[PDB]
Amino acid sequence: NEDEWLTTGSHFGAFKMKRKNGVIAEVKPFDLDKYPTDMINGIRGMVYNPSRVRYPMVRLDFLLKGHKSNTHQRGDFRFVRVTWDKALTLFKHSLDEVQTQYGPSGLHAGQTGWRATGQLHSSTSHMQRAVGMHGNYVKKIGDYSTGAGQTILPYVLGSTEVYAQGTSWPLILEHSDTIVLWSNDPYKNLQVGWNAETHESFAYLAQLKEKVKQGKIRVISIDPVVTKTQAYLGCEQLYVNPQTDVTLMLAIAHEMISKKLYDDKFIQGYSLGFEEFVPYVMGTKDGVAKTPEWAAPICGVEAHVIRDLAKTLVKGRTQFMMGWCIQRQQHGEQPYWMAAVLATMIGQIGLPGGGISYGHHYSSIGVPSSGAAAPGAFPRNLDENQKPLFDSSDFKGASSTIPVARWIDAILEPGKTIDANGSKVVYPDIKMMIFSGNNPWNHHQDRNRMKQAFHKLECVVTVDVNWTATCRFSDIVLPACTTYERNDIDVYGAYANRGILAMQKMVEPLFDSLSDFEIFTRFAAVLGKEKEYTRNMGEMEWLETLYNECKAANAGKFEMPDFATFWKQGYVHFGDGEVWTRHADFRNDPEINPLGTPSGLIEIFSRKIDQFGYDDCKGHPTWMEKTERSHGGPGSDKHPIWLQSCHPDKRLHSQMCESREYRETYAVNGREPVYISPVDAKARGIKDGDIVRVFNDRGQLLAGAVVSDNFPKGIVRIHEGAWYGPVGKDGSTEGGAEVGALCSYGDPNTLTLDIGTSKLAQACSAYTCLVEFEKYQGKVPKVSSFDGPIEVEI
Ligand SMILES: Nc1nc2c(c(=O)[nH]1)N[C@H]1[C@@H](S)[C@@H](S)[C@@H](COP(=O)(O)OP(=O)(O)OC[C@H]3O[C@@H](n4cnc5c(=O)[nH]c(N)nc54)[C@H](O)[C@@H]3O)O[C@H]1N2
Ligand SMILES: Nc1nc2c(c(=O)[nH]1)N[C@H]1[C@@H](S)[C@@H](S)[C@@H](COP(=O)(O)OP(=O)(O)OC[C@H]3O[C@@H](n4cnc5c(=O)[nH]c(N)nc54)[C@H](O)[C@@H]3O)O[C@H]1N2
Repeated sequence: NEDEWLTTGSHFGAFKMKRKNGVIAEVKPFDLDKYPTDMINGIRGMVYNPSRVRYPMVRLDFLLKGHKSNTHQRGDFRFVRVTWDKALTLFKHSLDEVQTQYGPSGLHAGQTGWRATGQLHSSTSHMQRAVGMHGNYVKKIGDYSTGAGQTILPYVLGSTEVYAQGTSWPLILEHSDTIVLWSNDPYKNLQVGWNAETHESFAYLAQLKEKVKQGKIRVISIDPVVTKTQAYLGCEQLYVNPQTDVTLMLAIAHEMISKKLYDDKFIQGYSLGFEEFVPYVMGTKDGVAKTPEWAAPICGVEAHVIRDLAKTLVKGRTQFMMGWCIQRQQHGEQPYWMAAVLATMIGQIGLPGGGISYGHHYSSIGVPSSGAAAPGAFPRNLDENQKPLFDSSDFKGASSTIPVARWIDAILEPGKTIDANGSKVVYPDIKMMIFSGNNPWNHHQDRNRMKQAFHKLECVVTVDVNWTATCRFSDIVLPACTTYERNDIDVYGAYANRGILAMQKMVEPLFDSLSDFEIFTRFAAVLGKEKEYTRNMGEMEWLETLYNECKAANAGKFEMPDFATFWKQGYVHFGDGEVWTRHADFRNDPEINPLGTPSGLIEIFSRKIDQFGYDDCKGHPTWMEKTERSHGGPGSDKHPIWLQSCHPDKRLHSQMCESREYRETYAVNGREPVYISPVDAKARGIKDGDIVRVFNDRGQLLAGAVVSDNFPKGIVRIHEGAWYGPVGKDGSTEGGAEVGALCSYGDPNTLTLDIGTSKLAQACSAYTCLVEFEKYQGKVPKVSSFDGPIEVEI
């Protein structure tokens, strides 16, 4: 059937779609988008796939025995189907039992993640609002991306920096001589955004490729691996041993002292503490000068190459662009801190195309905003007019808010006391947990340790669109529909604010699935508080209310038509903006425009932190050895290979791994691909296409061989997001519940360690990992990850 195209959008971009034979016929890019992503070929598979959640289900023994069931069985995949009313009655009864027997400290419902775009249907917000109307629970602070970075920068530059707007791309293209990409791959990571992604940044990357060819701009990539960006631009690379970056920075600062290359004016007028740091680099107290000769065998860079780099950074106007990966390792606050110190010693902060950036690889930061106000959202909290059924604040002496990544450690040892960014934290006694809009069995580390911690839980509830590993390890499960099976509203470009889009319903929700609004409105009915929850409005009434409010705010500078007209058009345009320079104000007059630090200047040495007395984070940057390190680091005698689980090029974390046809374009021999170097492959007799087994003293998995020159000796890669699918010793689905079971597909976190960054931020350290690998020789199993549950009938 040939009809008019409809409008919509997602984290991958804005689209245009047409329907035929009652199904979505085809996807086309939105007109204004000139650089779409290849992942546009996987969209249709996300809605029509084999891992779809058909109806509500409850785990066998839990259905039969309630909170007194055999928890050792989680993971075997056997479930029983039930009606919506029965499933909701059970859910509520469980919340009753826990508030009564234990109280608020025994429930954890605050985990967040990459939920789909949409101002009205946002899943995590609907769950928390309804559950709150029942009773309180435990919350968290932080995230898995910039955990350490966001905790340290406020002390140095006076802000988190990572999520702020930066210097405009044009100003950079016209003034920068050298652009340093340190642990940064923007060509690959710019394909997605927080809101509908405009992809504007790709036009500027194209202009950059020109400058590189003409020989007008020099780009240097400091990375242990050859990146996608380096290949696209045709620029150079500087190898560095993984995790040894800090020794290089210290050596560079040593050259600048000896041969007077640092800007003395900027230091004296814009910072504090330089004179307290010098002694360390110079070795006047500890006994060792941090010279290039010293750093060389550690970082893997020759003394003369280090001196050459130093002269280059002061030769012209230099612009630093740091990624996020480097701070996701043990002591991750150090490289971020020491970087800011180098930028200060150079003294080009505040100039167009000079200084340092921590985010030009995220949601098109660098393209100027229109200046318009964006639309509001559905509330995730109770309204001033209401109260919950219970409402107790007794946490039995424990903390009501914990560091995001310490949640497993708390289930394992309640009542323990930990240090945390200048305060004390006490772990609560958790018995029940709720998940919506996130996938814990993908994002956390150490699968086999997580299995032991789960044995101590009484109830686990999950709402998702597909049968993910998290659902596989739950007690009650509820089905939701995709954004293409409902109506919503969203802004175009998280930082651009180019306009406002319309997310129109394409087809009817499949099977027994429901929209997140519907799911929690029914729950509110059980509690007898339906109207209060919804504010007495439906889907379209809510959307119309949010548009009108946005139009009200923008009344002064932007014109907008009425809702009826807007919906028919499917889009409303805002405009372009003017260029801007990041730290120009503080530069012009630091007396008038100080920073948010305690003194108002840049702090190379902080009195505040030094006062804490922490052993693994002191008054100034230092080099400290890690627990597991390659190329001569501790532990490389038994497990020589470094494992990096860098973000995927053809997925958004775990989202899209379910798209059948599209996935089969990169899968190898049924498994997820492992990228291996020629030298290491030869030493083990491995060839392309062979099934490989990667392991260590904590876990084991299977994967497909891919030999590549982009990987140096001693390093392998397996992308984060590959679905966890364990099997027994006989290759069965059910045996997958066993502690120590082999993963038939290849999830990297099956081999990772659960450690805290340092006493300062207590964040994720996933990249500190050592392993070993061999050619798999045993009976080959079938993948259990994508085929859904075993249905048991009573
Ligand atoms: N080893 C290693 N570990 C890492 C990382 C690493 O570099 N290495 N990187 C990490 C970071 S940066 C982050 S962002 C993280 C990602 O996991 P996550 O947030 O759960 O998103 P996700 O994985 O995409 O899963 C989101 C789930 O949400 C569901 N969903 C999405 N939208 C909807 C919706 O509208 N309603 C409902 N009911 N659910 C919805 C998805 O189906 C998915 O299962 O994993 C970190 N961990
Ligand atoms: N296509 C796609 N886009 C996305 C995402 C996605 O899932 N898919 N997710 C997004 C979110 S969640 C966030 S957190 C972000 C990821 O940033 P980042 O960790 O820096 O990318 P990274 O790729 O994990 O790492 C970048 C580089 O860091 C190098 N590296 C890693 N460790 C070190 C080290 O110690 N020393 C040095 N010098 N460099 C190191 C890596 O080689 C990689 O090139 O990317 C978003 N964009």
